[PDB]
Amino acid sequence: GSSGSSGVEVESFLVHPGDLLQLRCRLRDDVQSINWLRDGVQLAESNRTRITGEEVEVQDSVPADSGLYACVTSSPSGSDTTYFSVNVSDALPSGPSSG
Repeated sequence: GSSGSSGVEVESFLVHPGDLLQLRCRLRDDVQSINWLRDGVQLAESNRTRITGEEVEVQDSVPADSGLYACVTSSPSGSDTTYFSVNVSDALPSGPSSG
């Protein structure tokens, strides 16, 4: 590994407990399949979470679902990978409600 800090693209994200966590996986023209991961583990869907293959959606996200998602596409020429740094927390720069 030669010197440098540029190896992969980690798409950063920010949400709160109750929002919709939507993600996207960069696919190719050769890609055949996709593998969703999270913190180094196979991702799963649920009443809230929804994996449409290359796009994930988690309704009413929470600070417990946050993490580093990684999508791996299986192609006859190799295998790409896309990371996504998510962060669910009530802490947001927007606060329309206050008194």
